[PDB]
Amino acid sequence: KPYQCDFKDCERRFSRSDHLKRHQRRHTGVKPFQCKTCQRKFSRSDHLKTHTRTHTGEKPFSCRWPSCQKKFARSDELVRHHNMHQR
DNA sequence: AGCGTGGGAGT
DNA sequence: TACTCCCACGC
Ligand SMILES: [Zn+2]
Ligand SMILES: [Zn+2]
Ligand SMILES: [Zn+2]
Repeated sequence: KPYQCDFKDCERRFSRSDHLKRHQRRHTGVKPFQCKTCQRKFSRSDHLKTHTRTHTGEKPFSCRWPSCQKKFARSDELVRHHNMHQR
């Protein structure tokens, strides 16, 4: 992992330069990505994308359990729900 | 429950 | 560099 973070007291290292640059927004507070509906800004474009569903109500992730109609905005919410049904 | 926001990864 | 994804932790 040659891409080391030189910020004060940070010991993180990464194998990819883009992982380091993304990480460094934690230290600087930079939030490049802005929601066009509510104007909130975010550190990461993928988190802007899932945030925008709070406004649209879209829930593309459907439970696969027979006779369950529950749906979710994000994949990990569905993971948690499937775990709940039986594990 | 719903969602902010990291790391690691694939493309 | 760009993008999103899964997985994860946390509140
Ligand atoms: Zn750092
Ligand atoms: Zn918004
Ligand atoms: Zn279900």
